[PDB]
Amino acid sequence: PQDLSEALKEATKEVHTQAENAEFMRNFQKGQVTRDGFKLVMASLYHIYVALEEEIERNKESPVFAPVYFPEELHRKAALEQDLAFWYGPRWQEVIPYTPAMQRYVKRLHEVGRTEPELLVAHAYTRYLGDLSGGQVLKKIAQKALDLPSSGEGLAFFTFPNIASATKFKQLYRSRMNSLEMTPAVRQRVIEEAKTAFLLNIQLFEELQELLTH
Ligand SMILES: C=CC1=C(C)/C(=C/c2[nH]c(/C=C3N=C(/C=C4\NC(=O)C(C)=C4C=C)C(C)=C\3CCC(=O)O)c(CCC(=O)O)c2C)NC1=O
Repeated sequence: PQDLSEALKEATKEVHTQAENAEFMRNFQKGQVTRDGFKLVMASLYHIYVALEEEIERNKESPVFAPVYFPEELHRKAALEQDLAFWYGPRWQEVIPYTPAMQRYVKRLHEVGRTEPELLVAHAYTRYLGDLSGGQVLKKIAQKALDLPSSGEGLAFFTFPNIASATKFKQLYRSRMNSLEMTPAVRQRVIEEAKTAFLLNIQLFEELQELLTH
């Protein structure tokens, strides 16, 4: 559907729904999340965002990504470092898990950023705007399900400090993404990569649930 954002929304409708219906995610949404479950999602995000930001930095000047380069408004690496220090302690870096599901997500991010940068937009869009859009709801759900201590740390990931209005930001981001010049072949691959992004998350949810039970 003409605008890239709309074509993405239509093509990923099924996989997006499946991501929401995935047991671990479905449960998180229903308020059924444990401290162990929550810590794993946080470790996962840390790995994903380290990888994504590394590739964004490498391709920030390229006309195939520049329009969507918003370093100050969206970077999450530092927020996640801050959160992990609280969830895993001062030695979090050497104690956080790094499972195969997380590894294959990181792997794809690096493949894209290194050889197919024109597809990096698909991951940035789905990861950043998805996290930005549902951050406030999952934050609250976690607050009452986790029963955190009043130490003012651990949930910075859910707050984008340099974005005053999420609604106006997403509008600017969408406009910038729709502004990208793409040949027919390029576009179809970006759409396919968007599906890939949702599928990597769905596989991650499956593994996290598996680790919790077993
Ligand atoms: C390409 C990126 C991408 C996909 C496919 C993803 C899907 C996705 N992320 C979600 C939220 C979420 N799911 C968890 C986390 C998990 N969720 C993850 O995508 C990852 C990688 C973890 C880590 C194990 C958290 C913390 C949120 C809220 C994200 C936020 O608002 O900061 C849910 C519901 C969000 C809502 O009520 O708030 C879905 C279906 N979101 C996206 O941004």
